[PDB]
Amino acid sequence: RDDTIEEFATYLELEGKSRNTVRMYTYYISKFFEEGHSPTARDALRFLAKLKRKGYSTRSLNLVIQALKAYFKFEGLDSEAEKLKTPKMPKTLPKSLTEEEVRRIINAAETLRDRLILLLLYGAGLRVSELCNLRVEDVNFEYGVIVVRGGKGGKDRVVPISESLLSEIKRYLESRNDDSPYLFVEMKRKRKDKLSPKTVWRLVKKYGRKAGVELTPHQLRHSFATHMLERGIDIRIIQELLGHTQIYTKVSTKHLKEAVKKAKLV
Amino acid sequence: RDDTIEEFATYLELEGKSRNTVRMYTYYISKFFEEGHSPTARDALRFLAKLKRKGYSTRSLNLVIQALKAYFKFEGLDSEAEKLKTPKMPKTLPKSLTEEEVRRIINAAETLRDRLILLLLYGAGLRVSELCNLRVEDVNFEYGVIVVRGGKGGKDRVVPISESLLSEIKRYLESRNDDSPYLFVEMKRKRKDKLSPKTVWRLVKKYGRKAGVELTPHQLRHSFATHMLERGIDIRIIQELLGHTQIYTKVSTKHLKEAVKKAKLV
Ligand SMILES: [Cl-]
Ligand SMILES: [Cl-]
Repeated sequence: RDDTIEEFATYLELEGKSRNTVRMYTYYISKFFEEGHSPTARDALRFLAKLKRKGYSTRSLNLVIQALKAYFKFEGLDSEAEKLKTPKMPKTLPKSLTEEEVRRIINAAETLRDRLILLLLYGAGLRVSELCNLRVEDVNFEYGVIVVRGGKGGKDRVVPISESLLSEIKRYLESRNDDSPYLFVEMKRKRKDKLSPKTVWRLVKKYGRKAGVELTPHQLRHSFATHMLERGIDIRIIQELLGHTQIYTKVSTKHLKEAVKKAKLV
Repeated sequence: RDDTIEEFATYLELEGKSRNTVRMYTYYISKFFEEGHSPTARDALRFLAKLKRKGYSTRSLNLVIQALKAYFKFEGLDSEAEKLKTPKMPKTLPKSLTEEEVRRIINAAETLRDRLILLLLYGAGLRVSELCNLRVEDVNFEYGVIVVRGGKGGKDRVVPISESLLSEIKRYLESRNDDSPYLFVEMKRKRKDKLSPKTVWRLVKKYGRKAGVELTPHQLRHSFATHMLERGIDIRIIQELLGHTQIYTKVSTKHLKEAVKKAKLV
């Protein structure tokens, strides 16, 4: 019942936690279960915002959050554990890009590899790391989708793509003399390892310049968002395709079909 | 050369970083490369402790650390990236346990599963999470070792074990009607999932009480350390076996043989 919390505290002592932090965590954890909250990511938040309205600092909230998170790891509930991430400060973004601009950026590609990167980042709206990490095995030709591996503690995801894109991928894969798992690779002294985010970033500004726009990888993911919506795709599916509980997969390949996104330039 | 850093900053803006934090990171990163330091975990530290001796706060150092770490992820150098962890505050531990005490704790086991847990935590000195996560595939009967999977960003490791221990494992595995990957499992409504750290902790106090000692999982890993050394095994190998650049594997199985650790009680 409570002897657990005594144990949780020494747990933290041994993980190198400061005896005052331990004091604090233990404090809030006890309080949490005193209310009657249950060991989930929902009751965490329904406990946290009560504090917020009661007037608690940001550093104070951040601490409570991380206290709960550490506890969940201890209970072993690692599902509920990563759900608790302190939502990032939302920035406003540059104006969304147009079809004309996207066309000019795509068409600026020196190589097919570069082209496929751009086309994926936008036609599939990938994050830079999803891209940097996407293993070629995840390009599923039978269903005509990319599977975007769920990251450190996220969820797997399935982005349908066109035959046109699936074609260029084949063409490009045929052309690959290496044993690297990854869809994209950069040449080094150590021939053929994985892309960094720096590299995607360098590469995106390159073509951004040639097509005459100050550009970033995100700008492509975001125009994906915008245009999917301009086309008349309900915001929820788009919010599905993008990641960030009615889901489907033959509807995704269907609605992404009607969008004709990538096709409307290649 | 430097246009990278401009890009690194917007990188952080988009990851939701505060424009002042970005100011700071960028500040220190520039400074780092101004010295002439090279993008590694070593020159990070040879840069950090210079600051420390120049008088920089803890929160100030922690910030610089995390600035570099974020940058490395961006360069894609994820090798050097996790090497930089701010070393945990070292606690002093309870007095090391004796052979007699270890025997009494082992022998207190209700079930074979419980016994094997205790015997591993001590005879193999595992961390609680290494234990909670060890997949049964990693029990290598041909070489007579456990392979301890390197964690989130650590390194794989190989702990030799006795035939006696390898025996009980077989016996116990024969007795397993489930399809869970893991060497140890706990019964729930959701029959046969993985152990939490709470569970190992509950279980260790149980047998700790029966044998009459206030005990923790770490106390077992630590007595492993002590006794390996009492026996005359050079501290470096022990420091190898434990994890936390001359390495070997037929020397580990050899020296761990001479220790007769587990044998000296079962
Ligand atoms: Cl279809
Ligand atoms: Cl041997």
